[PDB]
Amino acid sequence: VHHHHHHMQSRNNNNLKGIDVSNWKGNINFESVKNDGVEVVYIKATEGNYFKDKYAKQNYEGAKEQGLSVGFYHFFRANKGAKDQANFFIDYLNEIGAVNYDCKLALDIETTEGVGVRDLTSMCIEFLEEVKRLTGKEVVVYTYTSFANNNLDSRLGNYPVWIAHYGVNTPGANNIWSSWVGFQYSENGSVAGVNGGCDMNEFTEEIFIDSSNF
Ligand SMILES: CC(=O)N[C@@H]1[C@@H](O)[C@H](O)[C@@H](CO)O[C@@H]1O
Ligand SMILES: CC(=O)N[C@@H]1[C@@H](O)[C@H](O)[C@@H](CO)O[C@H]1O
Repeated sequence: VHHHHHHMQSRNNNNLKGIDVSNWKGNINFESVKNDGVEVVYIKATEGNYFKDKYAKQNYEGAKEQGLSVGFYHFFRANKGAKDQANFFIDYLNEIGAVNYDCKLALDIETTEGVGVRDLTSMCIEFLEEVKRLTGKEVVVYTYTSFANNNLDSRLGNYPVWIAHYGVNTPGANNIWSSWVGFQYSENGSVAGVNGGCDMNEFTEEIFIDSSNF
């Protein structure tokens, strides 16, 4: 409970250096990524209830063999069942044998698919809770400032956020969150081992999984 106005933290060199990738990046040299000082790598696993990212397994194994902390994210499509997507997401992680990820499972919500604020937010909650039920692990929500302020409601504030807001040292005013565990500050980074623009992030220690229901 707030007793005064809270605000998003600014970047800090002591936070975890991270990146996030998907099939869009193709083959990645994680030894190079590691040598660049990167500490965390989020990997796209699934999208909707039908798409599997072909590079999820090689990215997971490639990053882990270099000692990088890893997490997975799911690109949400609100026109598909929430629990259905949660199961599709986790089923794929098990299919590729990714059973030692270090970071919270991420819900990438950035499109409405025509769904209203209350309903879209409820779908997100159902997804998050189903993922928690299935894995016994914790979750995090990825979205961008304007989306949080106009397309979702405060109930999602009960979950930590990995917020996207490029070109700034501090994420903008947010009606749902006043603190972040993740901050995607650039989509054009030059990272060794990664071809083309790379998503750049800062993560706090709270991005790590540190509990289980089992
Ligand atoms: C967590 C993250 O940055 N996901 C991005 C998503 O925002 C973007 O829309 C998509 C297509 O460019 O690529 C990645 O999935
Ligand atoms: C490199 C690695 O193995 N990842 C660990 C992660 O599992 C753990 O949750 C975190 C706690 O601070 O420390 C990281 O180094």
